[PDB]
Amino acid sequence: HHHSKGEELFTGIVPVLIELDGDVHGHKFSVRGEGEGDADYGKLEIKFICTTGKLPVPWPTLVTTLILCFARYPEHMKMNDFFKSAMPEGYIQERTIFFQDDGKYKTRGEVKFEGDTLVNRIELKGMDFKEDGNILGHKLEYNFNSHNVYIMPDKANNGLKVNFKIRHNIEGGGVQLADHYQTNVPLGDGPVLIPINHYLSCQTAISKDRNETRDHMVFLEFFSACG
Repeated sequence: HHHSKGEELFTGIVPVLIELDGDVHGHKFSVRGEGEGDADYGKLEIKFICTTGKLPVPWPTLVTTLILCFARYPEHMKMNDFFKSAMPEGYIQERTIFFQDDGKYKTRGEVKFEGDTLVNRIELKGMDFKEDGNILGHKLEYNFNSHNVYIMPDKANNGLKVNFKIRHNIEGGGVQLADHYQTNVPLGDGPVLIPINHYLSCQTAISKDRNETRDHMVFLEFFSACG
């Protein structure tokens, strides 16, 4: 490794802990995720549990909120890997996600090492949602399509501006758009890699655990940097 010290933290399998605090339309909920990341493979394997009971939104609408440091950057692209460069002190990731003809998520997380573990600690607020819309009415299929994530430098803030659209299939036919606006800024003082325009290619498989009695999501994701 020769472009950032933080890259060295991602050799082999890294434990992952995700803690999400949410509040949408008067419904408070918590999600806890535990799993492993293999950045050399761009692979995540996580199981998520709603620790507060029933999730009051569809699991697919939380995927993007619930760690881009696990992307596979090919050698010729590794100079562009902001996410690993910020480690171990990590980065703030902030989004507004606009659901077309419905409400928005406002999210803010810290992604950083806590000892051996890569942690995403994140808050979500859901504003202006329709009680009978596709989100609060649970009208979205239990799946997640392939998407590209568009990364741009933000030299002014020593970080990133990121944008992409998620297409959520509606039960019975139709697509619900979720427009993602994102920023990343470092938490620490160390040097970071400010990239050129590039994108991540993201494949996701969500499933259920036969044995699990809690509201939950089994999660498999592969993502790669392309330029």
